[PDB]
Amino acid sequence: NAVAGTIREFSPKDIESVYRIAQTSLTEYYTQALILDLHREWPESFMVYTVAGSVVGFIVGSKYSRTEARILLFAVDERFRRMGVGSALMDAFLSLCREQNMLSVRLEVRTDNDEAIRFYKKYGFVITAMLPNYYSDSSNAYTMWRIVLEHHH
Ligand SMILES: CC(=O)SCCNC(=O)CCNC(=O)[C@H](O)C(C)(C)COP(=O)(O)OP(=O)(O)OC[C@H]1O[C@@H](n2cnc3c(N)ncnc32)[C@H](O)[C@@H]1OP(=O)(O)O
Repeated sequence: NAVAGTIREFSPKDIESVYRIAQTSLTEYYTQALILDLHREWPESFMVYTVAGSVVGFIVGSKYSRTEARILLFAVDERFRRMGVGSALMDAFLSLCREQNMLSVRLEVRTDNDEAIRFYKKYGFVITAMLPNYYSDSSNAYTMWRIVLEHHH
């Protein structure tokens, strides 16, 4: 309870913060209005990790299919990386999927991006395809995937 910094849900009021983290963490470009737009489609999934009322990371998703969710933007501020924030947000994203009966979740990541590729592999994600000339700068992308449902013995 005493942990400093909790997960809340994005507000149009946080845009400059998120727009700043995305500029400085993602090679693909995202205008503020586009991010504000990605909100509208699945707002409840746009969540931020807040630390002394400063957004230090955010995730945001769409419903690709009635039951498959997709992760559109995921980023955490350099100065807070490895804090374990993005694990908060993924934990939270998955919980929300569990809640709205989304049975699996996909995403697309750059191929070169080893740092994240692991992060997701830590969370159970796996590679299913490679998307040729996917990004605007003509590099490729791995599509990663996992079921939501978990069991331990
Ligand atoms: C779909 C899209 O939008 S693409 C997403 C954009 N990709 C990015 O790189 C955005 C900027 N970077 C990130 O957001 C990083 O992936 C982060 C910040 C989420 C990872 O760090 P944080 O969220 O602050 O801490 P987090 O709890 O996520 O650490 C993740 C865990 O995965 C593993 N991990 C994280 N980074 C790495 C790495 N570079 N190499 C190997 N393993 C790693 C670690 O085991 C770590 O847990 P532990 O080190 O505490 O055991």
